[PDB]
Amino acid sequence: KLPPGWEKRMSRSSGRVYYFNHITNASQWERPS
Repeated sequence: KLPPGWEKRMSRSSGRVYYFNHITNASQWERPS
């Protein structure tokens, strides 16, 4: 379970997974917590 606001996404450029927070609009490569 991700913390509130976070989504797991996929990069259309590299095929890598990343994480996006739609509350803060932050994105990062590493899984949050």
